[PDB]
Amino acid sequence: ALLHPRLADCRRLYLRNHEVYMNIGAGEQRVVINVDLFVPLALTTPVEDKLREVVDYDLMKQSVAQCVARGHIHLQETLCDAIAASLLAHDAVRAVRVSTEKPDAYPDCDAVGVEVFRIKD
Amino acid sequence: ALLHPRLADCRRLYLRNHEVYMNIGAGEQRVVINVDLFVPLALTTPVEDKLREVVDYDLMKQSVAQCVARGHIHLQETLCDAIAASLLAHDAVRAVRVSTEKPDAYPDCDAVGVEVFRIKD
Amino acid sequence: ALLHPRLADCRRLYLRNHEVYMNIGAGEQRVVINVDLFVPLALTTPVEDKLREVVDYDLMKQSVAQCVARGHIHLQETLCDAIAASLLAHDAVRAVRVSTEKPDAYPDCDAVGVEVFRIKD
Amino acid sequence: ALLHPRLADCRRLYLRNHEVYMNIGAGEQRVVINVDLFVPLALTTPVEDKLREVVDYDLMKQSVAQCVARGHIHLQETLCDAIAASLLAHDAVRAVRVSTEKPDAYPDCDAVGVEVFRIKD
Ligand SMILES: Nc1nc2[nH]cnc2c(=O)[nH]1
Ligand SMILES: Nc1nc2[nH]cnc2c(=O)[nH]1
Ligand SMILES: Nc1nc2[nH]cnc2c(=O)[nH]1
Ligand SMILES: Nc1nc2[nH]cnc2c(=O)[nH]1
Repeated sequence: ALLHPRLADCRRLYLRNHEVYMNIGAGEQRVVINVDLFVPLALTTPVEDKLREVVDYDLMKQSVAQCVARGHIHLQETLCDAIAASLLAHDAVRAVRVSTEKPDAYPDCDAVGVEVFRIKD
Repeated sequence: ALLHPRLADCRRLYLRNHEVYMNIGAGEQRVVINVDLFVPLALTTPVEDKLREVVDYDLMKQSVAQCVARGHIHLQETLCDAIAASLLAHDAVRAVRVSTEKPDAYPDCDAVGVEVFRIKD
Repeated sequence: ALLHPRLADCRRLYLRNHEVYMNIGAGEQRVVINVDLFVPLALTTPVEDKLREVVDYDLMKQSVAQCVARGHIHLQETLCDAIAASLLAHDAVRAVRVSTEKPDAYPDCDAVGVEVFRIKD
Repeated sequence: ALLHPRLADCRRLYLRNHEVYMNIGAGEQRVVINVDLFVPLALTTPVEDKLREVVDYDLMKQSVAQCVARGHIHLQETLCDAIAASLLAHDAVRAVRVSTEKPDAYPDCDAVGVEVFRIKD
């Protein structure tokens, strides 16, 4: 992904397998979320080892929490697209990849999920 | 994959590690199947959180079941290619990736498998 | 990988985590090998579900066995390169990816390994 | 990655899940590090099975140890960028991918991390 020409000047921040329990469905279900945020090196290269010099990666879990807390989600696309739109709404974000999946959708499958990858023009 | 130019306007629906037991071989054997379906955002962006607004991802498991139920499969290519052809036969599908594998083909390997990735022109 | 332009008309045959025990080192050690073979669809699309219609994927494990059986291997590159050269030496092979790794090289790492990816011109 | 045009003439050396314990934070924490080093085939193709013919892959763990041993690291970017700069500082290295992650950053996530991928011009 960091080989893509629009992303070659970026670092990747990533959140792996963030689980939440929520009401979702077209009791609560487990949903597993993965996020990749692409932020420019020129905006996120610390030279004083200070948090203010980078994009705080706590924004990924915060954005998922905000989206899940809105309630009333039926489709995985609704949640996935909302997390991606939230995370794109930041000046220092160039691109985002978000997947959601339901490990318990089917007894004979590990998961079924939805993924988007959005890059700013 | 969603960086590929023909897929940049798509979301990815995915089915991870769908296991089936079937007669296959050039008793039943376990076969593990993975599917990625690429569907255009323009056709699958819900604005009312309704299932009719998207491509129902149950189509992946349904298509595998239909193919496995035909019986008389000897080669992994026969099954893999049939699942891919079935899933391409939908107006809102742009591309599909399908892999099949046999975890028990060899005692000293985790799996041997076959994968195809087909994109509509 | 099947999005690469030279590989778009290929299927991928794969062998996941083939373990062998052998003398290797610059008692026996465990080495884990992964192989991807890219073969043209035009040469490997069965229409009669017969093995003669495809490239038999047993060739991957056979080639690893032949290379390991030669003995006297010190470097991972020597083994990896030999497996790749063996598997390229077939008319219906367009490309091969081979990795070798040593899970026990270091107590505080899962593995250290070497990978090559060779495509015929 | 070995399909990328600048890397097509390279092999990949890789270190998977190197764990360290260190003080890091914007007691010690566990940090998991992954490294991919791209080195030209023309510089690393052994024909006599001798270590002097290749880039010794012990350099990856050595460089991580040197960086961790400097102490006083607050941000993951500081560590990740330092490992990448160290490993690029070798004539036979064409590119490097380095990720760091903290498995224990959040109770409901497997990890949060940072990755860079640097290629020499
Ligand atoms: N695409 C899609 N299909 C479904 N089928 C059942 N639930 C869903 C969902 O959330 N999204
Ligand atoms: N390519 C291929 N080789 C095999 N060798 C044994 N079974 C098979 C199969 O299903 N496909
Ligand atoms: N590149 C490389 N470095 C090593 N250092 C120790 N063993 C090896 C090996 O097999 N290959
Ligand atoms: N990007 C980034 N955000 C953080 N938030 C808390 N620690 C860190 C860190 O090391 N890097």
